[PDB]
Amino acid sequence: YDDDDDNVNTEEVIMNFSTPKVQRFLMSLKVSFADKDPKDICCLVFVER
RNA sequence: GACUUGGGCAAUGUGACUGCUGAUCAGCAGUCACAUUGCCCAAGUCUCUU
Repeated sequence: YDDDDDNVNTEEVIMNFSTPKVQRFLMSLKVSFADKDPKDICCLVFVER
């Protein structure tokens, strides 16, 4: 209820309802693919389960 | 003991694709008969001609 912009709400909860692992993961995403060519980027995410 | 991956054996189905039969419909072709009025040649009968 501090902010009502659903974009800002989603970003805030993704930033603060999440472990530092996911925070750093998404930060690597944003610093890697901020505004690059969508055709240029082609990446894999490997997880356990 | 969780976690992950892969494979195999099952059954219960679905989605379609062709093959055959029948029916329906659209789509083309080859004809044939035959009234009507015309045209050009062949041979006939007759007026006239003679």
